[PDB]
Amino acid sequence: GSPPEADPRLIESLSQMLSMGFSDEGGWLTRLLQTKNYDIGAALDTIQYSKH
Repeated sequence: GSPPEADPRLIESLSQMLSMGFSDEGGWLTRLLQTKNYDIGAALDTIQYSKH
């Protein structure tokens, strides 16, 4: 399926989480994504925007 090696999700949702200029404020990304259908939409809110 979708392996952590540049897969749609990781190349779409993860990459953007990386190449955007941010990452994981700890070690939740690996989780957030998953719990967010591999989405940055909410991934960001936690990386540096959890107050909007």
